Amino acid sequence: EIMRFKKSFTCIDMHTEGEAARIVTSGLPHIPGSNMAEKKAYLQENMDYLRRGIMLEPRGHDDMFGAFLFDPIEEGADLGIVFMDTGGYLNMCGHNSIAAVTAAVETGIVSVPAKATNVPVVLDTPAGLVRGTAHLQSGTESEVSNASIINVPSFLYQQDVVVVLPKPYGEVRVDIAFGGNFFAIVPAEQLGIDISVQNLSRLQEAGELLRTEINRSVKVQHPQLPHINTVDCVEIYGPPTNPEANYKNVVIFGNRQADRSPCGTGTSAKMATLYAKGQLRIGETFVYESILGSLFQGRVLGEERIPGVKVPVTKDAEEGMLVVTAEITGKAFIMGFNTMLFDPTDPFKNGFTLKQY
Amino acid sequence: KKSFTCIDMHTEGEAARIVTSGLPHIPGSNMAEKKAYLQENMDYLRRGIMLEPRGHDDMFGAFLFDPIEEGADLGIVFMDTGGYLNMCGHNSIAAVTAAVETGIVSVPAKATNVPVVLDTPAGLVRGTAHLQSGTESEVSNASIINVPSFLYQQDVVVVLPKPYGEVRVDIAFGGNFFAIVPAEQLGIDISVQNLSRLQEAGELLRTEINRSVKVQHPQLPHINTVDCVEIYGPPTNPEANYKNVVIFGNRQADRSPCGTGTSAKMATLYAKGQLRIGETFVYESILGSLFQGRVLGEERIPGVKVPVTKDAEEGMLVVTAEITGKAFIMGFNTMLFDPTDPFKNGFTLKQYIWSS
Ligand SMILES: *[C@H](C(=O)O)[C@@H]1CCCC1=O
Ligand SMILES: *[C@H](C(=O)O)[C@@H]1CCCC1=O
Repeated sequence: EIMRFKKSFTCIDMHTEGEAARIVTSGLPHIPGSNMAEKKAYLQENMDYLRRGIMLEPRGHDDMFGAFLFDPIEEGADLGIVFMDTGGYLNMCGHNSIAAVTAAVETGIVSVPAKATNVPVVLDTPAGLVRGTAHLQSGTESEVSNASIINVPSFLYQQDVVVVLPKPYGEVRVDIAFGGNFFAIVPAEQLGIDISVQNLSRLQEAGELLRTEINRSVKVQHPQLPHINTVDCVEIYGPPTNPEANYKNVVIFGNRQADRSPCGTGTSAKMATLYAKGQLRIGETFVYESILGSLFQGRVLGEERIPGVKVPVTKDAEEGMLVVTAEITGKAFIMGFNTMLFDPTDPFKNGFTLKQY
Repeated sequence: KKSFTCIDMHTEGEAARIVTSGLPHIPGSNMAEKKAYLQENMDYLRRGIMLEPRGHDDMFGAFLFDPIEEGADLGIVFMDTGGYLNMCGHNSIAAVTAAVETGIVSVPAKATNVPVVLDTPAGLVRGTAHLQSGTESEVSNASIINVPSFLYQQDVVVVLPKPYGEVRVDIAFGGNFFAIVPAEQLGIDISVQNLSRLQEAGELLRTEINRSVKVQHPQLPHINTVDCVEIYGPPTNPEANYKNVVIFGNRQADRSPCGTGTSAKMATLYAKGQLRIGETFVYESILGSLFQGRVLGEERIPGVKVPVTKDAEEGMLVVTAEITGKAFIMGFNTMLFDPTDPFKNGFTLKQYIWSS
């Protein structure tokens, strides 16, 4: 029995509008690193089989997502966190950050002061500090109605980038923007495919293509964060189905996996792009719809121009790059408490996938 | 604010989410009625536990109940993402295993084998947990004696659209109905890379089959369609006799060798004199896992026949087949359902692919 639970992990399984967040709360040994990005590096280089065992079949599946919690390192942070999926490790994730804020408060990782209606929860992520706020349900001790995250600085990186793709797509114009991860943002109409669950496979294909061509043709580099230097996601957007939504989108990333949520980092990136182009005013509410009909809300809270520091879109005529502080709001639920087990003789203790390449 | 406890298992990669507590009270005077009740009035329980976000498109599981049938230790109803089912070889092995490892049935002092009898919608499934050398209750592997199995109809030729054309299958029962077909007949080599193609070929073949042949379980009217296609070929593992993948539901492949598929395969071979009683048959999966099997005996059912029963036989030939495999516990889970959670009953993004 003592030997059964050797190398086990404990998780709070959650979801944010259908998208998994497997939040691993214990089981890791000490992981060397002086910051969250280094701990993530250590995991990827030395312990990547853990991610595979926790994320993939049979304990997960090809669209599972999660995170390891750590003690916070940065000043003012409550919780350290490293995100993972079926392909690798993202520097940030909006839906998991929303889930983490929700879990922190619902399970007592962070104390709720008496008679409080909002509880802050600051996450120390590999992308930087993410300031969360849990909004409590009126008349409960610590039930969370929904959660806000103030993202790391977001920005438009390169505008009107043409990408050459095989038929039936061809030339597609995209923007490249940072919202925690680098996205390539492309309207669906430029792919010939409208956004629906029926067309998902065509979309997943279209966005694995587009993303490879991008990382071939276009070098990106976060100007304040050396370690962030590829386009991890493709955000395909179109007209809203929901009347409350400005737009619908699906984000394709990793092993051509599709995000079920409206995507928080993606929403930050979209809003930074709209804002840079004068199509969104500061404080205005922006609503993004998912493929499942769920909504995230967002607003741009502040702008800054960073002197002497430039990205491709920054004009010759301008001093510094424009960045924005974007808030994203959504709702997460606890769906289970799990103790995941790994028998040394389990031939699938490190998981498996039947997905091609 | 509902709450279920589960022992999450897998049998050589194939899920078995065994629900041990928290289910509502479900009527029925036998296990088939209990399953009928579940499917007509409580399908939301299955959907919540099997589908995303708590499960996924290839999740599989079972609800434990008090046994009803005399001699049984556990009542059980199986299910997957497509519906509730009557029998499941891999989940039976997992259930036997969990039953002994978590102390649902007793271990006699100094025993090396523990019987666990399951009361399923398809009848009694007599299982045995084989214990590891000197442990309180660590399970080495488990055997199940399937419900009676048989060849049903033989060398059925099937004209499929190209590139397939002519393919010959046998049809057999192992707790579920199967169409057994050589991979070679389809022109596809069995591998992970070819899974998509094998899943299509399974659908196409299955369709033409149910179109061109009606089938009937001559002891129960209702069980009357071929849902599963067992595609087999040369083994990769030298211990194995053959390799196979079972295609079922909606372009779903079984990750395990498939217990009921294995029983059906053995009934087939036996009827063709290709397998002896007591001989050990080893069947490999697409992931390289093995189940072992042995025909324990045969029987004739006087009066009763099926298309293969030759004129003069008086009764169809059935066999009793035993299947053995290993299941692992991969989690102790407590599944939660907020009444305000819009996905409390889960969702799937998987489409039925259809033309016109
Ligand atoms: C969505 C999000 O940030 O919520 C992103 C797209 C893929 C996973 C993500 O981090
Ligand atoms: C395999 C088995 O009996 O283990 C069956 C084929 C389809 C689903 C099953 O359970």
